[PDB]
Amino acid sequence: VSASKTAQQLKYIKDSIKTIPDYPKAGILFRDVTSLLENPKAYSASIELLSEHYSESGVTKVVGTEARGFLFGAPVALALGVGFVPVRKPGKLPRETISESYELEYGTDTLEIHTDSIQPGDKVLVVDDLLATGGTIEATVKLIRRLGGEVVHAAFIINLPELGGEARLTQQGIHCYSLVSFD
Amino acid sequence: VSASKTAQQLKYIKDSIKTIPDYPKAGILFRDVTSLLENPKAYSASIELLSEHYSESGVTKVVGTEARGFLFGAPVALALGVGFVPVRKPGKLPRETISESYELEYGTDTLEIHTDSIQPGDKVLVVDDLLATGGTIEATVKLIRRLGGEVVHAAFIINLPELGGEARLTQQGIHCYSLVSFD
Ligand code: NA
Ligand code: NA
Repeated sequence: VSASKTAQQLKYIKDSIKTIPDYPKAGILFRDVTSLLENPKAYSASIELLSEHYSESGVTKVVGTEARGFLFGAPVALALGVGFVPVRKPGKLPRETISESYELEYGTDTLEIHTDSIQPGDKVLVVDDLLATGGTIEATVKLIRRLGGEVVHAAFIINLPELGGEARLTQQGIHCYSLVSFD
Repeated sequence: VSASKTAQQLKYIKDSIKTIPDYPKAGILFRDVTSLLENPKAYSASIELLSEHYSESGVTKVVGTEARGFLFGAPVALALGVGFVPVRKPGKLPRETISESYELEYGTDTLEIHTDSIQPGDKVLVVDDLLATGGTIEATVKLIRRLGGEVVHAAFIINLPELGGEARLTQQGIHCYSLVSFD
């Protein structure tokens, strides 16, 4: 596709995301991916661009974190013809799990994954809506690699590179692909 | 499709869901839809059967509740070519919302929806993974109807009719379609 037509599609996706001022607090801008979800053309385009980007990568599994990550991961898995494996806050997955901690602003939290859902060999794509500090993604990577899965790719709708996520993931050997970014 | 072949596909979907004994507590059986998600054939079939069921219904919007509902709702929206509108626990949606309470075992909780995402005219399908007591779905319906959307359909992967969900939704004029059910 011509750079003209690719730019028009990427712009249509970016213009579909709303910017909310002073949310969650004063002096913070919040990029709301829900306006993208309600526009079938923008939502379907975002899934196409993500899935196509990895169509030759030999991905065997897609992992997305709860909750907004499920919105992009699971359609990407469907588009690639591969299973989808959720990573969840603790006590939600019923079968045997492993766990990893991560930092929040005011405390720590954990993510879990089903131990039976990743096995040695698997080539795992991580998908999430937004890359900010990268802490949940760094935890997820650890989870996947502990179960013997290989992960070198993470994909997002939005990157906020100033929050350091992309730079942190790079340190773990993760290449990040984001449809759009903001300052 | 022949009743033979339809039964084989529906069986393949049902056999993909695992039954976990004594979860979340003793003497309760938990039906785990994550084993279905990791099987691309079963996951893709479940989306096809849900989307096809409504292909003539004039649906203009799909609503799913956080979090496992996003797993089925959002691919159904994509398959139908319509927007997806999340219903979330409180303080997660950034734009103007309305709210509805529902009962849990030990307390009350609320769900929210973006007021701008449903407008008069809209014909709304609700999708969720599992129909149990139906309290979250009954709240969601109220939300949609308050914004002027019409909702007469809710779709699920799993129905547990003994917990009363299906019977409660019926009282609100909701027809429920579930791929599988358990006792
Ligand atoms: Na494993
Ligand atoms: Na409205």
